[PDB]
Amino acid sequence: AITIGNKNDDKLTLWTTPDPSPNCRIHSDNDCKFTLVLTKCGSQVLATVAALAVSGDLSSMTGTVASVSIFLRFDQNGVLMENSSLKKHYWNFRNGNSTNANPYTNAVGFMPNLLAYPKTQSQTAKNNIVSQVYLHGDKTKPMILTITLNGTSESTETSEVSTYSMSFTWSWESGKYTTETFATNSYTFSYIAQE
Amino acid sequence: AITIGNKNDDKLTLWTTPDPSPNCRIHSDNDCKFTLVLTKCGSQVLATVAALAVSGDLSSMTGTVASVSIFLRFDQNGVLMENSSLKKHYWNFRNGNSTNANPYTNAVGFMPNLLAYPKTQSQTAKNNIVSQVYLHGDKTKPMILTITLNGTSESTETSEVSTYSMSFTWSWESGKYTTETFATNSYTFSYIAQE
Amino acid sequence: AITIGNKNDDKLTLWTTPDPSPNCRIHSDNDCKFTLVLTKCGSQVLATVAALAVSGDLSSMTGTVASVSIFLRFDQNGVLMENSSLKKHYWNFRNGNSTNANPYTNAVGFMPNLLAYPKTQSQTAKNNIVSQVYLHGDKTKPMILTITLNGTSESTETSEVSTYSMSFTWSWESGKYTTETFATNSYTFSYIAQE
Repeated sequence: AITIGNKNDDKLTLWTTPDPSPNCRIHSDNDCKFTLVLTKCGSQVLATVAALAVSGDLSSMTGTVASVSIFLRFDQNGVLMENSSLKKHYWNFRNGNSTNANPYTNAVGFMPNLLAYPKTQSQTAKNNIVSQVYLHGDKTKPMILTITLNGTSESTETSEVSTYSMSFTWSWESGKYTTETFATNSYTFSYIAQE
Repeated sequence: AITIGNKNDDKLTLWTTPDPSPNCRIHSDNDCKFTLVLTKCGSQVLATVAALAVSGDLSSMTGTVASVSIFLRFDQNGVLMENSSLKKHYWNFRNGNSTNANPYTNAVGFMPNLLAYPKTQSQTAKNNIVSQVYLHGDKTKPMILTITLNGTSESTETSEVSTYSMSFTWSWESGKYTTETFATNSYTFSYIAQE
Repeated sequence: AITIGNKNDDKLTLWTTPDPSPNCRIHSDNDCKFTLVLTKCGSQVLATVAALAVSGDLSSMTGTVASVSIFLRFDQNGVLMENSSLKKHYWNFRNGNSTNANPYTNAVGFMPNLLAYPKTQSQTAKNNIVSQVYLHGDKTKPMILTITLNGTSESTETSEVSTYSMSFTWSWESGKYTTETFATNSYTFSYIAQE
């Protein structure tokens, strides 16, 4: 027998699990299944992200703005902070198709590099990754995905100041898609790691 | 001397070779040179894909639908099945710029994760990766590339039921590009691996 | 304590540093901060690229063509040649957030595969990666990014004939963006490596 592709270092994956139960808030608690897989590839992190609403249509989860934003804040050790859209319970390194039972204490190797992507309140172009994507994979329902690395995705709130952060913001033309269910296609990106 | 980038584990690449001879069927046998390189990066597979028609223009390789679809079906061990667009001969792990002479018997580490991307006849958004691409790199000739992971790309045909699968479907506006030669730009994507 | 993502082989990264000082020429010396990080992932290189003008607006750095091109030429050992937009000083393998003090002498493992992407004066589709991107991440200011691998990005100039090469060309509608500052979002791509 010849087995190929049989090397997979569990500590080089940080993920929500590949098939998360409701684990994220867009507008209301647990109204979204947010899938995010981060794989460390030396000085870069290779990532795949997907989001699925589970509690209603877009009008029910948006205010007056035609956007959905999911933000992740991390402390100086790369640990997920409470002021994040994503719940911490099943955000950890890999164990099979789940997370390891012991929470990580340092994930700085997965954080966006602060020299490449500084903390700032300015919309520095390099801090963002911006692409046209499609709601439900439908060519007639375009959206813009803006990933922010550190920068404007950082929290500055008193007592909950993040060191690293990333946000995922899908935006579209005002007035459109109010009766649609929010569901994105899998999307690949990479970023420079802090270490 | 200082040599960098000099680590390349042959068993962590599964490919058509980087420069395949005609090895794929879109409409007729061997009418396409399909290049696909899968590199295992822990829990994700990093991939680059390109397609080139070698036997005629789009009108000669399409029916009444403005699309080209290339599908790969794999058994429970990740071995390529006969009901695939791609020929098996030169689909294997790497040996220089070619394939190793001994066919793999297990490539489950390169297969799309079934929990992330289930088998289904529904068009689940997460199972797909959808992007606007350009025929011949021409901005005036857009197409939509839809990559399907498991899901609707799976075969359910009696005696040829796949366990894993992926499809690549380029689609465009009906009536356009009939006299063009099908040739795509290299395209990068990643997906969550089964193990 | 449990530290994850703590493996990073310095020799598997070739970069401009994550936060380069002016190190590139678009129209005039050092008028651009060009960030490029290449990470070797077996038979593929995973890359992230960003560009920022530091000396003026687009009208000041373009002629009669609505494009910006940044080209990298490499010799047979993968060493950066003088006929490149990018300066050589801080183009090397990693040392922390900087480059190692000793210049590499061989980086063929990071070069675009010549069988996949041949040297040619024809615009072969597979040699290119072509995507719609946005100036300053603004949906109303689209551009086309065309990455060329070997192919038409190769230099053929007497005495400065490259073996490998890559170019990054952003193009847009003639007459637009003359008063804008050139600043791109981070962009991810991969390509097949020579070895």
